[PDB]
Amino acid sequence: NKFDLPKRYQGSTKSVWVEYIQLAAQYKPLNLGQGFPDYHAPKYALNALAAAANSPDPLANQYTRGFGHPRLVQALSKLYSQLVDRTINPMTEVLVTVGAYEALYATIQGHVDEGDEVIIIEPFFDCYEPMVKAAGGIPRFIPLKPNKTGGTISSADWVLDNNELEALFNEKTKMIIINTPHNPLGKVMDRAELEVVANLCKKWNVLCVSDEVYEHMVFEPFEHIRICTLPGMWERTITIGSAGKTFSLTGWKIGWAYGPEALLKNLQMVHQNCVYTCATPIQEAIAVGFETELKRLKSPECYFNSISGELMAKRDYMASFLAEVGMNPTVPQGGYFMVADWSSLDSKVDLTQETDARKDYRFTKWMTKSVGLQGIPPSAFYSEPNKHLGEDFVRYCFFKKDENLQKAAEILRKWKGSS
Amino acid sequence: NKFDLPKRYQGSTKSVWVEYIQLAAQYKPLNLGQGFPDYHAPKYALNALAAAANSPDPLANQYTRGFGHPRLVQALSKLYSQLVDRTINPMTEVLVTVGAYEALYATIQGHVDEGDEVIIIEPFFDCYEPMVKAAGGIPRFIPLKPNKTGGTISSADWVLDNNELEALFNEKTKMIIINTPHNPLGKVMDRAELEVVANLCKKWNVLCVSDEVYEHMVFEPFEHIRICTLPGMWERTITIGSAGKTFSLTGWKIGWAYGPEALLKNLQMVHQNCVYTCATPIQEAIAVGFETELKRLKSPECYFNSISGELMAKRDYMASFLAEVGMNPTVPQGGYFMVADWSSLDSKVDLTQETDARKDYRFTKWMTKSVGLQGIPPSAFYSEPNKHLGEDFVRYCFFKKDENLQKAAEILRKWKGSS
Ligand SMILES: Cc1ncc(COP(=O)(O)O)c(CN[C@@H](CS)C(=O)O)c1O
Repeated sequence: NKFDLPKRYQGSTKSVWVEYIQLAAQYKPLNLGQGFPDYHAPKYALNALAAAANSPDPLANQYTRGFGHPRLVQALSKLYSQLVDRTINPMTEVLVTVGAYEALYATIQGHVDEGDEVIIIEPFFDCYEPMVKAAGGIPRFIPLKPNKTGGTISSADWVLDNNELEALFNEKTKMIIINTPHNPLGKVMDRAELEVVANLCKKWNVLCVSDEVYEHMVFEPFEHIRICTLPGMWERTITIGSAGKTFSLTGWKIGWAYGPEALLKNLQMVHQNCVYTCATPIQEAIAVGFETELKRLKSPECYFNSISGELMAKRDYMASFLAEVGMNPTVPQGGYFMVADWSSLDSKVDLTQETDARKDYRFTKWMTKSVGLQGIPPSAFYSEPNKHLGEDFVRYCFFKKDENLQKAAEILRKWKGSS
Repeated sequence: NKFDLPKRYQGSTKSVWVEYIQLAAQYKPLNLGQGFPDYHAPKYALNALAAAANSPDPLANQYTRGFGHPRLVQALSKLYSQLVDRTINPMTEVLVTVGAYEALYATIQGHVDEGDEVIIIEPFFDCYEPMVKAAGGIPRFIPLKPNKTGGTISSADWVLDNNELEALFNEKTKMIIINTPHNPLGKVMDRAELEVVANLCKKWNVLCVSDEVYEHMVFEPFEHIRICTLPGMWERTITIGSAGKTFSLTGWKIGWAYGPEALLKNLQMVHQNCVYTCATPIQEAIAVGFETELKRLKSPECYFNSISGELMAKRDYMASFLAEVGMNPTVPQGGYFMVADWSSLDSKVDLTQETDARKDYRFTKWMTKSVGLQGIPPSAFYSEPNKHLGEDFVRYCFFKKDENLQKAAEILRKWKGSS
């Protein structure tokens, strides 16, 4: 008891991640659970890391500026200044962090004090709730729910109850966390939903935290819209991005938070006495990535532009083979995850020997063991009392080699064909 | 007022690093301030990061294991198992972190709760105090004090009051943090000194956090001795290392904590909801760097063995010109920093145009701007009540090319002028 966790980690769980990493190592299924590319990222980013390691400058591999590598943050402000259509100060309005993860951490620790209520949308990215709780905050959850059922559906169909949302704000609301494009639904919030959240933030003096890591992977004909761009919102928005999702190099763990300096000062105090600085040769390589892209921004071969169409064909392909097998897929407006409703297969599969509390866990582990195809359970992304809303579903990642996609389609075809 | 620093970050100011790194960026001095080499680190490690970037393995640049890169944790287990003369589980008893900075953070946040007292030896590495306060703990300081006044002196002369150490230990004491080799002094703790701490931790059931980043930098004839290897000490010690210091790649920001699984589980939990995981290619490169050195642990060519000999000459050179000039240098037993009392020279400097409240701050600023040589003020390593003890000193880094140690002697020699 003496050396037990401090109180502020009451509800403290292992991530669903570990146990599925262990299951995939044991049975070696066709793995649709990892939210990263089967195959290699754009070379030029990669080449830049090799160049920074090989650099003739002795300081390329020594400590860099704590709030962001200079060359890094100059490029960030260039890219974002054009997209948010104001000039972002690279030195005071941009903070570089150990992924979008540590950006989320600096923000939540910097702006959530004991008892502040933070509004979270379900299904949530996994870190959201434990970070709120560790900061002494109180989570307030509200789920996105399909406004239809059967085949045949879009991530725009998953919506909040507007009245519910409204009643969740009061003079105790410190913060709201919105994630768009949404993990794992793929829902890209349209102007009116953003407008809804914006109008509630202004009323209630709430800080909006905008997790825009999949900013660049919105599918035609949908469009990504930043909430820090809406009226009066700049002053009350921290927007978060990630190099790992921007350049498909998730093992690089560099991200950023941008916003007014008044909001960012809070992150800085947390950051300097948490990690202090980030890796120089990686930030250097990302700065050269951004510089390569900044030269050809309007151009189709810009990775920010190209990546949508690269994914879309796999998006469409997966939605097809999952519908073929008897699921109803939610077609994502953006990103690379797909949520599919498998419940009409529940009479065709034997979950008897599966011991998890939740049926999506049973189903997704049975599928690994029985036919060698791994997905992830969406109920791991809900607050205990709402877990029932994710049990009919499964999460698959389609950022995969065309041949591995085709193998998943026939593992499923041949499972159905007999049964 | 809504968006003020939360209570636990109340009275938070920018660190000396955010301030002096920005100072160094401004006036372009000879930088003997923050610790890093101004010349290349081992070529085998730099080559290993280039290879990891260029790897045909498409997992090389994607997420790795959250508690540490499998290949890395194994190498760290192989080495420290030899060094602690026991079998360290790479899986449960090692955590890779973002520098020793996060290893200290995940330790403090994982083991300090509201009202828990922590013993911090002055002058302390400046992160320790604000981290205990962010975790809700009460720091209790004790100064090390030189026992002779000429000269020149050794860092072994800087000693603790044994009665006044004992006094600090009570039922509320959760944690004591020792740093050996010591920053800023270079003090390596002998067996009596570590036994003195060890016995008191065993008597009051306290947790010893051993920050040993400079473990490979002990000069002859002194020796690095690990506190966890003392009797009954393993079950109550977390030992921290850093690849920035082991390999002289400070811009890599990779460190570790090893200790019993019971005490490490707390850390894993903090790491998990902070950054989640660390850079894959960097950890891969550090793993190969250990695999190289493991093959030759007793070779003069081994960097763990070569680096002392390399720094000792630089340390003797620096101690020589600092003394020569009028300063009273403390000659360090390990590491690459040197404290010198510069107060014999306050008639020979003009601090009247510096804004800082502490004299060593004014001193080190004036030197940077006026003569082009940067050091670091030691009062930044003292608790407020005892900052008067660091005012007369200056900390330099002798981890440089001879030509820049000469450039620095030449700056002091001419600045010594005739007045
Ligand atoms: C005693 C001690 N403990 C932990 C660290 C941090 O290591 P990282 O791996 O870089 O995070 C350092 C790094 N020293 C720099 C501060 S940035 C200096 O004082 O010159 C240290 O001296």
